[PDB]
Amino acid sequence: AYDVLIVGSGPAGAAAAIYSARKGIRTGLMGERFGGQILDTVDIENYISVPKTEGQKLAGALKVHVDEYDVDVIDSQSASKLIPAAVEGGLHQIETASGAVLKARSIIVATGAKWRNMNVPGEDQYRTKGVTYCPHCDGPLFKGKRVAVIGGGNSGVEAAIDLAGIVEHVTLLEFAPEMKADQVLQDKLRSLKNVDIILNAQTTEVKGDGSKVVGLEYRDRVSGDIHNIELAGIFVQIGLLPNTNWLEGAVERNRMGEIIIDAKCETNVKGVFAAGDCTTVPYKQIIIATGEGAKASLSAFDYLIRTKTA
Ligand SMILES: Cc1cc2nc3c(=O)[nH]c(=O)nc-3n(C[C@H](O)[C@H](O)[C@H](O)COP(=O)(O)OP(=O)(O)OC[C@H]3O[C@@H](n4cnc5c(N)ncnc54)[C@H](O)[C@@H]3O)c2cc1C
Repeated sequence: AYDVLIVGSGPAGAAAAIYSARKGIRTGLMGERFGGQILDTVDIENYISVPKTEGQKLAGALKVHVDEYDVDVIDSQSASKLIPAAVEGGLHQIETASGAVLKARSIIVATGAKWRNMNVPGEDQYRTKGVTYCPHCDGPLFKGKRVAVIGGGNSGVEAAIDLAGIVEHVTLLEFAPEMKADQVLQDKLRSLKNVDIILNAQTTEVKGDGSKVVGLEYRDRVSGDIHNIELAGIFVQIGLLPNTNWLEGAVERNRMGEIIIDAKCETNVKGVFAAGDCTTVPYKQIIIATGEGAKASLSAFDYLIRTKTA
């Protein structure tokens, strides 16, 4: 029985583990792959105080930092169910897909999320070489270049507006006959001179020169006609899917599947906290996730000292 069991080992979970183990408590960190989303990216220029680093290096540094403390790091395990303590102060349980069950006085869920993919040939090949899922992260890299934003929800429309102020031209492709973003965002986007919006648009292929992106092919869903666009960057903003369906019925979630948390990262279940992209935190970034993990760790500690075991 851990004093705290952190589920997910991306930036948020790692931060939580460091904060928890620093208090000398029995700390477990169970995740599918240490490092989380940062493992698939290269250049990171917004991890505050570090002008430039990369995913591999950063995940490595996160592991070293976690290993400076007494943390039981469990890797390649997926939480499949949360069994809330039946009685106040009782142990919470995390079951795994592999068939194990772990017990803990407090839980910190930090399972992150998955950005939906275009699922087209060329997408994988060009990830980090023009295909990007983060406007906040890579916007600064496209000055003077043409780019596309895939997705017409708030995230995509905001991203297109954001990029339009930095890049040469932006083309937003919306799968549906209409964008779902708030009207104010739609009006703002449509008012920009260096932006063109394509509705009923389904991307079909990412084209590159063997090294980086050079274009995008898509299909018009109404006519079925195929079209091409020249560009250097493709920002995929279809949607974010929090890794939280396994918690269905155990902890409240908002309409987007994000775990509902208050400022202290507390869920509706006492002793169960959550941090990072899997929560209702409004923005999804490494530095934001790390700060949240620290908060959740501190709240879990406060919970432990305020509640009597069993
Ligand atoms: C390609 C890419 C590039 C990015 N570049 C930047 C950047 O430059 N700067 C920036 O600030 N942000 C960037 N981000 C976003 C940033 O990586 C995330 O906001 C950050 O990693 C979120 O941290 P997290 O811990 O909340 O979750 P995540 O990193 O997602 O990690 C959650 C971890 O939990 C695991 N997990 C999931 N389900 C379970 C389960 N049931 N049981 C156990 N473990 C589970 C996940 O597989 C993962 O390893 C990028 C994201 C992507 C996808």
